[PDB]
Amino acid sequence: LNPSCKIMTFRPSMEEFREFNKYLAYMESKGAHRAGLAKVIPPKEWKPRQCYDDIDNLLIPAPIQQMVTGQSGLFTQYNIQKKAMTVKEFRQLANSGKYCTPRYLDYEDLERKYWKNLTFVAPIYGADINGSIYDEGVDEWNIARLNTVLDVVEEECGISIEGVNTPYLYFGMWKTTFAWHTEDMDLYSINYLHFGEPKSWYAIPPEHGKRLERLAQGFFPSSSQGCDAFLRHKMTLISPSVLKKYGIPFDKITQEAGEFMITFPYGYHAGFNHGFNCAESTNFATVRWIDYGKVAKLCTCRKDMVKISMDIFVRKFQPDRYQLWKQGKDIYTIDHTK
Ligand SMILES: CCc1c(C)nc2c(C#N)c[nH]n2c1=O
Ligand SMILES: [Cl-]
Ligand SMILES: [Cl-]
Ligand SMILES: [Cl-]
Ligand SMILES: [Cl-]
Ligand code: NI
Ligand SMILES: [Zn+2]
Repeated sequence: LNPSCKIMTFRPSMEEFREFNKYLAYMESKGAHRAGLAKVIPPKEWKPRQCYDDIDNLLIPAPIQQMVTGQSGLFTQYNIQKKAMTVKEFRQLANSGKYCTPRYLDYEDLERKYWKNLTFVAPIYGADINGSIYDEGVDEWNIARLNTVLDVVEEECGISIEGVNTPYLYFGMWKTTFAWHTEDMDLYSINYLHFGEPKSWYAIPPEHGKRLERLAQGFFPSSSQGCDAFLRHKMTLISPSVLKKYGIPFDKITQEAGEFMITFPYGYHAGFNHGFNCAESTNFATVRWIDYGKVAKLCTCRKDMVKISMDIFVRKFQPDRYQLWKQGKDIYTIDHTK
């Protein structure tokens, strides 16, 4: 039941690893979702790509320079768009003295340096690049074709998933940040770190996610006035020192190359890259997600934010609740421990 809500790490055998959907069910049966985030280390024999050398030639169309402002563990970011550059050029930039990882003793030391140096040199990243870099034919844990409930309603029912169930690439360098957020529509996500330096993650248990929202609303009241769901803008940073000071439960873990991270519905997460790296990610859903999607607090202020109609999911997977839901009478409190 994982009542401590701590981030679990799973080490499946190849036999266990072959079927992603069965293994995810197993992870939740052990309470992994209560932490908001879990790590899966594949068996050492498994490789999604035999050789990454040709990824050097991949063009990053719109590299982003991350501009962070603030102090005392509380920051907002904005983005400056740079001219396109290849992965090779990006790697050379990341490894240059201006941008490279500092010397550090251990991951805790590096974390301290991250939070102390956020407002000096602005790092650069590539994100939301369409595509997968798995080899063709890889049938296990293939982020481009996970066969979850999102794919069912798209293929069988003709429902638009708004591109959320397709793969994206992220190229990181030292100090590049992903700000606090849940996924679009409070979906799951899966993240594979193909190569390079690690990625550190913070996660808040879903059963405490409202506490993070209230804390952020108190510290960013202008942001909050402008959008009920302003954390979805992915521009808000809050250090673990601030979380500790206000008693918000959280956990932290570092993802190494070759490891998966799964985020769970309404699992707030944030983090940073240690150095040059490449990750691939997508969103997905299970039936347990549907009650989260029905209640997800959506971005008020900008018109093109991702919105998936929940009607098909209730109709097909919650038939006994469908008419009550459309009546506006399907009122409930989610039990995150279930
Ligand atoms: C800094 C690039 C980047 C972004 C924007 N988002 C994430 C992410 C999530 N969620 C996990 N890594 N990651 C990134 O590296
Ligand atoms: Cl240094
Ligand atoms: Cl630094
Ligand atoms: Cl929010
Ligand atoms: Cl994603
Ligand atoms: Ni995310
Ligand atoms: Zn908004």
